[PDB]
Amino acid sequence: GLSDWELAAARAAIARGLDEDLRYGPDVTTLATVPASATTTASLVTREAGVVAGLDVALLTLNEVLGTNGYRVLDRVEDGARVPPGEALMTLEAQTRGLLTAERTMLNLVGHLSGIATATAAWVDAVRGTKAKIRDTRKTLPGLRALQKYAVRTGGGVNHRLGLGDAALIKDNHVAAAGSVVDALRAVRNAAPDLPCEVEVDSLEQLDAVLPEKPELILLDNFAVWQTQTAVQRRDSRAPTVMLESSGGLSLQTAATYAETGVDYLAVGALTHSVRVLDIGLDM
Amino acid sequence: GLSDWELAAARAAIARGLDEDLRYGPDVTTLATVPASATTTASLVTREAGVVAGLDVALLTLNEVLGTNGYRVLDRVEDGARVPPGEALMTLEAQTRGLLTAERTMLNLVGHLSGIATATAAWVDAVRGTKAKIRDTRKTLPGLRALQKYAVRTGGGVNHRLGLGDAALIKDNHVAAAGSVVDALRAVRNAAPDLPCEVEVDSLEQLDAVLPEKPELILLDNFAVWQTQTAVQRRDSRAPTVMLESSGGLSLQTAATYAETGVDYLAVGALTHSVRVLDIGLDM
Ligand SMILES: O=C(O)c1cccnc1C(=O)O
Ligand SMILES: O=C(O)c1cccnc1C(=O)O
Repeated sequence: GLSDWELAAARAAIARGLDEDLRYGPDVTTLATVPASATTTASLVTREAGVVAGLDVALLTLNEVLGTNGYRVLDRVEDGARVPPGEALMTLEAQTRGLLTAERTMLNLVGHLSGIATATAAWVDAVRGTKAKIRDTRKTLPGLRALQKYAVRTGGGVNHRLGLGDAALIKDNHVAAAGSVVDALRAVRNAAPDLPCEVEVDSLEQLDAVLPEKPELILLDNFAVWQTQTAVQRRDSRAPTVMLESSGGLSLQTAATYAETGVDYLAVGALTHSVRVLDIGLDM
Repeated sequence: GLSDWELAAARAAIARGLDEDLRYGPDVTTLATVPASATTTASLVTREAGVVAGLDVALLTLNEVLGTNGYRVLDRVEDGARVPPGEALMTLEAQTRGLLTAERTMLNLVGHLSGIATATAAWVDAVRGTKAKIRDTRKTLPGLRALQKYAVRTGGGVNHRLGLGDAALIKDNHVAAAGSVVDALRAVRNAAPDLPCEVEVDSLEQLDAVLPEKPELILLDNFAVWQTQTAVQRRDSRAPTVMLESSGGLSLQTAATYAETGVDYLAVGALTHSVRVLDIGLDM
């Protein structure tokens, strides 16, 4: 479910969402059309198929708008559930005004997160029968990292680092600064020897240069499938304990091809940047 | 450029972005590889074509990380510029450590906002030769509405309402609550007779019923092209002053056909939910 940190990230997001909606005044239109005493049974229903994620975030939105004792959940599906088109994700009974005010914020969050989990489950199916795991990146939206990371996990992927001090990842700009891949690698080993280290290589030459150093992980940056295969062959013979992760020109159509080379992971930025919403509506 | 509200939204976003990155500890890898005294000229360069938006947000991230006197902008492109693949959006000279730490948050913001401006510009080209304007919706991400709304405007779109009290919009759930389309419309007229009112109809029957009431705008919910043409013909004959807006089963491939019917606007939720990042890198 949501973690302590994820829950707090969630409340903060629902709080910013509601404030964007209410900043210009109250919900004049629902105030004018529905009485305070109104109550309904409404359903979060999908207009399309996908994997559901972020259903608790819906409940948190209601808590914020209606208060915990302001609604009742008659039925609900579990996050991670693969779902067909007119499926009712959650049925609840609540004061109508509260629902109509919470609606857009609530729908926007779960449609976004379900979008993420739906995509990641696609990648996960793509590399099935391979040892490869799908991983995310730090290409997340400011303020939503904890929720986006949660959604990929829900769709079956595995999280990469959550931030900069979380783990080390020597990139092209460090190698440049350090003047060398090995230089950079050594430098970070000396500075934070307790920290996981990933080194990013963009060529087979660099790959040969760092394999002996035995870093935890090497990220193959934009390798062609034939280069990824060579990379795997070199690693298997020289440093069996080093893990390989592809990142770069990955597409869902090519994902199995790369996976088949034997790499350990596929790092997919699109899982978090470039997400397509799962279309969900609130039906009363 | 950015307004006071967009500026504050931007600062709030960059602040959330950086905290996500630094929450676990400092940037160990750049601290270990690049000296405090280091300085470079770096460029924000696109890996693909599109429309640029959010460059100011890049400068704001540096202000936050390097301080105003921590960097120098040698060159920059203007927001709204149509840009080719290897184009340099902005070239600057700054302390290297500051750049590497600001990088991901900076790239994530401008890449997102450029993806939005890029897409809205495609719709705008699509309905070119028509009087139709591309508008957005409230289907925005929590905490990013002001920026996303700014971006569609940059791409050539026009913003719809910013929140719930901004303007009235009678939706299906209000119609259900009010029992009738006409009931609902009347109710809001009585309650906020000064505020802008848009009424959403999902049938020509409903359309016929509200046309006489003369609302400011009528949102045609999921009308087929032929129904949109009829709607425009009836509006032109019965209530010339009523403005029509298509929202629903709109696709970039169908955009011009709908625009040609004569509607005044096309409300596109995809512009802000479902956005694909404009790929941009920081080259040193
Ligand atoms: O920083 C990361 O963890 C990361 C890991 C794999 C691929 N990309 C990234 C990135 O955001 O640049
Ligand atoms: O509420 C709005 O502003 C709105 C306006 C046009 C289309 N959709 C919406 C929506 O978010 O439901």
